[PDB]
Amino acid sequence: SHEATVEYLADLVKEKKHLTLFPHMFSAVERLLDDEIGRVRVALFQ
Amino acid sequence: SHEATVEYLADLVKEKKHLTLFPHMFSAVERLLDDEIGRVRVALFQTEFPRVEL
Repeated sequence: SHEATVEYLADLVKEKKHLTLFPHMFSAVERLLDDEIGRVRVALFQ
Repeated sequence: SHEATVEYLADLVKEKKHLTLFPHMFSAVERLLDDEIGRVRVALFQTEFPRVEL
């Protein structure tokens, strides 16, 4: 999986923002993104 | 990690197709989606063929 860095986190959060403009049109993608954001946040501080 | 089934794989593939409407706009997501598709294909394959590991 991708290296954890604040830059990556920022991309993930920005891409997540954009998709919320289309309610539940990319439901699977949203779960993946949320999972990966959570994973990267934890990695950043450990 | 989501359960591996045919319907899920199907949803993944449809979502990937939709994302092509947005070239170069969601590339972090493209990598994640391709990873999850691969993982799911492998999971369905390992379930048909339990004695094969990849």
